[PDB]
Order: sequence, then structure tokens, then C-alpha cells
Amino acid sequence: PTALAAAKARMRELAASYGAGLPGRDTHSLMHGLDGITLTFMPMGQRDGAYDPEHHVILINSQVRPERQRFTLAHEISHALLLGDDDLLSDLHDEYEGDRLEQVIETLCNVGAAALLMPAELIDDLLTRFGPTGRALAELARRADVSATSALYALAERTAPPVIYAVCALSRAKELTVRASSASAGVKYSLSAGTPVPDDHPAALALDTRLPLAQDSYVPFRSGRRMPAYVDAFPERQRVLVSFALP
Ligand SMILES: [Cl-]
Ligand SMILES: [Zn+2]
Ligand SMILES: [Zn+2]
Repeated sequence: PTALAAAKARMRELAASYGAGLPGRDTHSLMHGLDGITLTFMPMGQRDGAYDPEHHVILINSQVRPERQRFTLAHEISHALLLGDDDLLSDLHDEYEGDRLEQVIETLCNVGAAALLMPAELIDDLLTRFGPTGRALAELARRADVSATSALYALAERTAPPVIYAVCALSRAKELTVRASSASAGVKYSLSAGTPVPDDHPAALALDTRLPLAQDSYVPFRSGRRMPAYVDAFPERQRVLVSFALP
């Protein structure tokens, strides 16, 4: 493991610790875990949040939607722990400099955000009950209380057997488009955003019929090739969360 992989590993260990000692990862319990810090909600123009370690206070744009609010929180807690760990903080300072480290730390805040909001356990608990499916994703996203995109990467990172996740939305069965996408450990096939969803494809039917599905099908590679694999489409508020277990 290289520095960026060692740092991320560390940051996960950290989120893991802080979080571990929480009665859940709900926004309110994330707050209680704050070892005496002023958490203030207020309008921050076009800025989701900030963390002020001199005045020991996290600020979270109140304007924004609960989704990003909860995340911007998880994100700024993570930032606080990084500054807490003098090693991860130090090792970092001797490997990156200037904006280069700045980018690295806002990256490690996101790695940690996810570790906080989406416990390894939960992913596996769901990956066990529901397997690697478009519903394992629908459940983790609704259950950790984060976005399909936020839960798209977390779930694909615990999935062993080659699989390809993707969260979908309409163009306007009806015709939909790939928005986010995630490859399991094994997979090297890539399903990028903008890729469209044929009307005959299970997933379309799924979101159209506002009804879950699951059947052998194919990965509708934007390019043109229809690669077969077991799809599980889970529709909901106009998003079709879907899995593509490449055989
Ligand atoms: Cl930030
Ligand atoms: Zn920050
Ligand atoms: Zn940040």
C-alpha cells in the first residue's frame, strides 16, 4: 500500500473509531460524539460547510439540502480527526505540499465521510441479506441515509464477485440514462455516465412499472456492446438502482 492508500486506510480506521462509539450514525448522534465543539448551522453562500480548529467550531450551510448537510457534517468531523492524528497529519505533510496536500486532505475527508455514514458492518449485513444487487444499494442508501452515488461507491468496495453498480434516472418503458457507476473488485469493464438505457432493458421496465425486478440481462455499454450479466433493478423515487453481476 502506497501513501494515498495508507492514509485512506488510516482515515477509515479513524472514522471507524470515532463512529464505533456512537449510538448510530444519524446526524444527531454524530453531533453528540463531538468532544466539545460548536456545531453551527447557518447560510454560507455557496459553501456546504467549514471547520475552524482555532475557534473549535464546525459550520454547516443550512441553505443546502439535508443530504449534503449530513455529508458535509460527516466530512468535517473527518477533517477534525485528521488534524487530531499527528502521524496521518505529519506523514501527509512529508509526501505532499501546498494545494497538493490540500487536495489530498479534502479527499481523505470524503473517504472518512463514507466510513462514518456507511459502517463496513451495515454494508455487509445488507450485502449478506440481499447480496450484491440493485436493492442492496437501495437499502444501504436509504438506511445509511446518504445518496445513491454516495452509497454506490461504498457498496462496490465491499463487493467481491465481479459486479457493476449504477444509479439511474430518466431522459425525460421510458428512456433513462446512467448517472453514477461502480465496479466491484474484479471488474475492469466501465459503465460511464451519459450512457443511455434501452426501453426494453429490465431496469427501464422496473422504474416504469414502479416495481422491482431481477433477471439475466446485459450491461448496456454506451459504446454499443450488450454484455450479459444478472441484473437486479430496484426502482423508487424515479431512480432505478441496479446491479450488473458480470459472470
Ligand atoms: Cl470543505
Ligand atoms: Zn474542512
Ligand atoms: Zn473539506
